[PDB]
Amino acid sequence: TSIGKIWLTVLFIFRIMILVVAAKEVWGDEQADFVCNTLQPGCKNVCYDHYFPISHIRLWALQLIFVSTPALLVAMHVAYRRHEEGSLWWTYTSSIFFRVIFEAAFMYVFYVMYDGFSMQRLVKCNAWPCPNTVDCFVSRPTEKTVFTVFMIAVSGICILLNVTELCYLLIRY
Amino acid sequence: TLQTILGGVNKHSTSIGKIWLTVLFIFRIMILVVAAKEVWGDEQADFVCNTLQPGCKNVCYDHYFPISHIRLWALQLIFVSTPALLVAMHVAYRRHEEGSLWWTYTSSIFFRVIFEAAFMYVFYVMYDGFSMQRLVKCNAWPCPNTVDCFVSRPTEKTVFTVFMIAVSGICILLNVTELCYLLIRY
Repeated sequence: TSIGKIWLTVLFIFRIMILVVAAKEVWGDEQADFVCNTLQPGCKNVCYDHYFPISHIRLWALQLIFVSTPALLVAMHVAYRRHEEGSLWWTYTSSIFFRVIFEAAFMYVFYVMYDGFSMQRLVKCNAWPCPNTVDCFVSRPTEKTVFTVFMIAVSGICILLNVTELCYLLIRY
Repeated sequence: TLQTILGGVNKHSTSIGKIWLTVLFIFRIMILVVAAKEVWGDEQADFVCNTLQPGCKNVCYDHYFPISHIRLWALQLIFVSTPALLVAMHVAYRRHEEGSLWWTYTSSIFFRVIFEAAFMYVFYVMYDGFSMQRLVKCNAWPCPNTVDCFVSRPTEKTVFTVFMIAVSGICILLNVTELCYLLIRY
């Protein structure tokens, strides 16, 4: 279909380019420029690890890998089978079903792990060994927000494109 | 081996689009990667503020550079290049299988004008002109009353800012003339 042939794969390269040429160096000094107002040794390590259990760019790297395997699998699978309708139709509809699942799953993780799509300048931390409560300051909170909003919006569009192609087939029956 | 990638998009082009638009495109790409990248390398490492307050440097840098210049140019290049990529993908595949091509083409050059005009507008409003300053005064929390902070390489960043803006302004003028020739023919 026009949407599947063009728009899906165009937006996919769109996400890859944003990740590799632009975003990857916004997050370069994420822990080098974390600053905490304390004299306690080790407070910076625990407080950074508490508020960033996994970095944003590495979630996107994982997400891109997962949503590309169903495309990569269906190509290899048919090639081997043809080396030696319902089957091909079943594989196609299933493949676009998994892609919707993966995109939905990862957008969910972003929301609940990071409490929204906006990054704060100041984080308050009280995990051991830090004393009562310590102020720590994030590096480049505004730029990281801009790319987060960009990446989420593109993913949301990809979900909408997939469901239309899915609806396009079920009505065809 | 980007010759084969460009060669396909080199065709399916008009007189000045086949030559002038594309050469200016590699012109901007080369400057971004070859030269301008090593200028903005230490934008935060060499930001210096005259204070003893922890965390004042982070908020002051983030307040005056909400998004770096190079990553605005990186985004701008990606956006204006997609209409070319779509035209090559959409048309060639159907050519494998006048007005339709005319409608798609004149539409594509309409989006390229919009993106470049939009991004130039952002540069003006966000950074208040095209000249970067040596000194910035910052009073966001947690900084005490008002703090002096100093920018790294202000003069070299101004030169490349002017250079990229001027080239973008030319690309707009080339696109507008391309529109006129197609429009006058009707």
